[PDB]
Amino acid sequence: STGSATTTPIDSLDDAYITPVQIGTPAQTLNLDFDTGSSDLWVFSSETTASEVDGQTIYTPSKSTTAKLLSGATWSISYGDGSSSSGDVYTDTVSVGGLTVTGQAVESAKKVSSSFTEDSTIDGLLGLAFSTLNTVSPTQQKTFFDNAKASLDSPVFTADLGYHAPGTYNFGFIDTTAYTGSITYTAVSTKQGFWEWTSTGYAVGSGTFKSTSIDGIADTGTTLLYLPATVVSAYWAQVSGAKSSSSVGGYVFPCSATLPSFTFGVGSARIVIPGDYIDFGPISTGSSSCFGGIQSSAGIGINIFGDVALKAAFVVFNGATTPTLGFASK
Repeated sequence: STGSATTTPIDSLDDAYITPVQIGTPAQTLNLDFDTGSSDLWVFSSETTASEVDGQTIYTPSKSTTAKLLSGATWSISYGDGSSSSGDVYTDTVSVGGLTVTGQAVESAKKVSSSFTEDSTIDGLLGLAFSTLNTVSPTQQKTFFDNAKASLDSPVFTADLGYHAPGTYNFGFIDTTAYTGSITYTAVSTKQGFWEWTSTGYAVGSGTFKSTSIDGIADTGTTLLYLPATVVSAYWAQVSGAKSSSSVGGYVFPCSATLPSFTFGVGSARIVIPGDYIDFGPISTGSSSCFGGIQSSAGIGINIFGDVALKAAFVVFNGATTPTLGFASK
């Protein structure tokens, strides 16, 4: 089997991408944030505290003839940005782009943190990291990809995120028309539960490539590119007037600037992020200070190849017995 679904930016900045997902019988379609940095499929629901729902579409398990309470199971998650959610668990039929999993754990939110409530466009998350990170207790549950893997034509999914435009998530096949050149594959460590890999270095604009190992994670659920402070300083030094602002929370730059590209290495291959992809717009409406899309990871504990980096590539998440990642230009 295969599946193919379009993923759409939630706003004009590509802050996140939503993909429609059919849950239950008859189908209830919710727009979920596919997140290769986490491993829970959780949704706003008829069980979510009413004051914490503000425009999201909800899953109502009582209206699904295939829903079954997973007795005794609870979940609770906290994300790198400080947001969180928790609740109970149903199993139900879940389909993405024509690919159907029966008995998928659908984690129904009883509580969500304010950042979720305040974003009416995201109805939940669909985690695509390794199932060892799934938070369901006392019986950990499998991700949608883990449940589908054995049925897929090939045990892979691909992320093809658009710049200011829709893109595609495919399951079970590699669309050879979706990229240019070849796909360069690179080793993955699953020891932390992430799609963790080592970039071979970077360049700023037309500058020389610096060969240096940068361990980080491929994370579709993170908006920006978070890298070591040395690398980030080297980038923003090429933008007149750019500076790190403690009060804003990162590097800002004059909105009148033209940003240089940023290149990252994948083995001997190179992925070029155009400068425009690094512009996240005014820090507040009407400001001439703009927020940068490359930020320091120093306060995180891990480097994160988020959407800013991934949208410059066609990315293969290869879930074979020994997982690997592939990157191609497009």
